[PDB]
Amino acid sequence: FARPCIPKSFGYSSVVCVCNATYCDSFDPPPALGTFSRYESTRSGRRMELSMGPIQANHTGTGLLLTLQPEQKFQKVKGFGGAMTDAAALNILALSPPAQNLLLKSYFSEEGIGYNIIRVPMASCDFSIRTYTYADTPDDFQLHNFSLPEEDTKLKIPLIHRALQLAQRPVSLLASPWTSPTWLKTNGAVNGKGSLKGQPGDIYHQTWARYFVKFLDAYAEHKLQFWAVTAENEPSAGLLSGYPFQCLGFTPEHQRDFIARDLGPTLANSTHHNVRLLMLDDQRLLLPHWAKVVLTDPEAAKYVHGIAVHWYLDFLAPAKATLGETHRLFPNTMLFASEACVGSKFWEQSVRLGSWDRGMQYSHSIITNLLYHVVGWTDWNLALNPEGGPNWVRNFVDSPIIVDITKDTFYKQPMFYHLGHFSKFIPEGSQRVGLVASQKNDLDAVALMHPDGSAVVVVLNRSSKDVPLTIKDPAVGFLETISPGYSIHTYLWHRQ
Ligand SMILES: *[C@@H]1O[C@H](CO)[C@@H](O[C@@H]2O[C@H](CO)[C@@H](O[C@@H]3O[C@H](CO)[C@@H](O)[C@H](O)[C@@H]3O)[C@H](O)[C@H]2NC(C)=O)[C@H](O[C@@H]2O[C@@H](C)[C@@H](O)[C@@H](O)[C@@H]2O)[C@H]1NC(C)=O
Ligand SMILES: CCCCCCCC/N=C1/SC[C@@H]2[C@@H](O)[C@H](O)[C@@H](O)[C@H](O)N12
Ligand SMILES: [K+]
Repeated sequence: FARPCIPKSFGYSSVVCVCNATYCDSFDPPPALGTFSRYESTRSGRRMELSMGPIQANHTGTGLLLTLQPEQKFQKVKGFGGAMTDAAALNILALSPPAQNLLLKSYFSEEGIGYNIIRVPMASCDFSIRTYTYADTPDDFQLHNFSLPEEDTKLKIPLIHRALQLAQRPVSLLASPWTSPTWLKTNGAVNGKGSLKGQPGDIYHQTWARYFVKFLDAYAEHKLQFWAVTAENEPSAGLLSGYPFQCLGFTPEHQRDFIARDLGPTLANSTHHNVRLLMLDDQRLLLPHWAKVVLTDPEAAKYVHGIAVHWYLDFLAPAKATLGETHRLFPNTMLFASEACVGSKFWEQSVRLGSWDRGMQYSHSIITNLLYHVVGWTDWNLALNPEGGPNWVRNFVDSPIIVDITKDTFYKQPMFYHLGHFSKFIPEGSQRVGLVASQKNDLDAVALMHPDGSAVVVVLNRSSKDVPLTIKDPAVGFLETISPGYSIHTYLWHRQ
């Protein structure tokens, strides 16, 4: 059953949708040839609302025309999701159980927005309320005392199981570490400037690499398998003197030799050889330099399935020079966006309930990434409190869902819908295809083909001006529509 959004304003540019123990917005059950479906969200308050129109055989005029080039084939989509941090888990479980179910449904269900990716930190990050690794007992090179604590066994793992039961789509898990045990590090601390002791290939590096296998073991004992792991979350962090929360620094040469000598072989000789390894997990300005240092060494290249990027310094990194150039040089190594949130700059408010601007940053990043070959996009924390935490160093940020414990209430923000416009309608295996514009325009738009050959187009209007437009699909026809200011649309049609 479709239930509209209950809107509530907090004085920002748009509303949130209010959900509680007994009510949350949702969709009806799921067109017909020669018609299209349109989903629309607007700053004014529409939330993924469904309409239909006809596909017309002819068209005339000089308005903006967008033309699919379905024979121009690019990358296949892996998918979309968010991260189950310690904070996300504590926030979700702070709700009554029926409200928890509706929050999980909103993300993971086909009646929600159909996430198919969850990122899971290996032990503690800044979005944790205590500092721990899985092997804190000093000098345990054999990892006999490797253990998952309750943050995993009572919080994260049972929530991930419930997300899997809700999903119809297969859901892929991605793991990333922030720090190693402090006794493997040069500075003997979870934060600050410091890297693994010694050099790739030695006892410290072989132990760190075994720690990934032990992690995959412990999770598999709890019946969870991984699609992929990253070699390190933001390895450049640990090069930065005073870095305030968990990290572990690698130069690109250091990452190359660690993956070639320790991490690659250790994974390939385990029962977990099918888990993919992703490198970088860092700002895209490190591209294409890091891809060059690592992937021109055939011993590291043979283990690296892809490159993960974070969005935070995007303003210093035009997409063509980083993503584009990387795909040109290394087209067989997939690009994947592994982490993004807004609110993290020192001078921004962490949480702005109902910010349409923040919603637009999500979809503009997602469309730009798809336009430059990226196969998937993962948000950061799945839910936060109204402060943007908790977070042991107060590195508060915003989230698509904000949980208010004392009201047994949660708020879906514009970000939630800007993401849904893609995750709901672009299943795994969808393939990005060509789309060209007849004149300069202010729209961001991308076109993909579903596995069954039907079409999906996302149109984001970041300007205040209504742009009437047409979408041309060769040998099915023409969709006449309009892209209102501050809107996002998703169009779907069978080519059948
Ligand atoms: C969880 O959230 C849901 C949906 O928002 C709450 O349900 C609803 O409560 C509204 C206000 O309390 C209801 O509204 C009114 O009706 C009359 C006219 O018929 C108006 O004059 C009036 O000003 C309101 O608009 C609304 O009908 C109802 N919405 C739906 C679709 O169910 C729910 O609230 C709780 O249960 C309901 C049935 C009432 O008894 C409420 O008092 C009560 O808060 C929310 N649950 C909680 C704990 O807040
Ligand atoms: C010194 C350069 C500072 C620019 C911002 C650094 C990039 C990270 N910003 C944020 S904002 C919030 C997230 C962190 O919570 C996450 O742990 C990190 O992976 C990531 O650092 N992050
Ligand atoms: K902030």
